[PDB]
Amino acid sequence: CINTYWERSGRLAFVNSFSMIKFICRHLGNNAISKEAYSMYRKIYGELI
Amino acid sequence: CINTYWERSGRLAFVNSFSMIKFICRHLGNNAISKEAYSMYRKIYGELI
Repeated sequence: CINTYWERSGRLAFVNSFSMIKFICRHLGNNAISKEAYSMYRKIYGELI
Repeated sequence: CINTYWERSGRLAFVNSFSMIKFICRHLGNNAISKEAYSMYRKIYGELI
């Protein structure tokens, strides 16, 4: 889901709820997801901290 | 490990221990490790000195 929504359109997904954000930060981090989107996902949690 | 972590993300590994920094600076200065990530270790050692 995230990979396609990021490649086709210049946006990141699942910004709707906090639990999905915490998990996508946590369990994800494999090569499978693009790092360009992934650092943008991490920065949200960093700002919350 | 260092080549994979630098290419997976624009960050360098083994930054924790000074011994590992001295090893990455001493050996591994040939083409085996990526040039850009090695320049960081050179800059760290140079700043220390």
